[PDB]
Amino acid sequence: NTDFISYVGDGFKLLIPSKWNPSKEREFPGQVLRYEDNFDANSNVSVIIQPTSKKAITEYGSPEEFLSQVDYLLGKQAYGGKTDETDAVATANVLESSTPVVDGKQYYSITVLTRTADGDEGGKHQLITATVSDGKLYICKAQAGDKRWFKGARKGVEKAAASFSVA
Repeated sequence: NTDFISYVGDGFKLLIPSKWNPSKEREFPGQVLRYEDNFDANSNVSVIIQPTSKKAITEYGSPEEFLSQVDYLLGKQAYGGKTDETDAVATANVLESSTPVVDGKQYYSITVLTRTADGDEGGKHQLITATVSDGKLYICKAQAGDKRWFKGARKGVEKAAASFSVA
């Protein structure tokens, strides 16, 4: 494919926008992959693998309950407490979620919009595909900031997360 490359990792595969390149940056425990846009590193895709005692992704609860448990993925947060400050995520809204079964395996698909507190109202769409297989939790997160999301990056970001498949 001209628009995407096929990436096969340790027990998973996905499509990645073909103009993106690998990054050594690792934000999350168990992160095994990062690819990003050369021009805007906020357009990126990450894969995380961790041990779990769960047998299926649905044992984490609903997609929102799952997100609650893995919201470290969204980055540092701010909770708007009483005051007398950083670029932390201040809002996080699930726009869409679903629980597709594909080739016999159950996935969660979650679309999250995050924004920082004040500042430039820098928003990100963070798209999560997650599943459990062979005693491990597999998470793929693709994202773009507002500037790229509305200037051509959307199709590729959505495809990256949607294409995530675990053997």
